[PDB]
Amino acid sequence: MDDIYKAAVEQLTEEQKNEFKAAFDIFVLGAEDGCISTKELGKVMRMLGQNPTPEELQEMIDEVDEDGSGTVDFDEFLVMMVRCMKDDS
Ligand SMILES: [Ca+2]
Repeated sequence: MDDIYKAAVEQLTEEQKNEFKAAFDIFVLGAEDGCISTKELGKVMRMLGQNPTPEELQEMIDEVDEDGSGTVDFDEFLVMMVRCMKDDS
């Protein structure tokens, strides 16, 4: 975990986390603690306007997950987005 991605999540604009913060609450609307589970991620992205595959959902998530929790919180949830936004070198 270098200091490159950490800045990628902060570089986001205030309007980016403002609108996404709303949808995020839509996936946790069913969760028990208030987080977006990877199981619904597919439906979460399908309506968000994305087209993630079934093997990429958990894969990418389990890859960006650092607290070894399994659910995608605003912390890992954002890193998973900036990832598909900026990949490769
Ligand atoms: Ca996690």
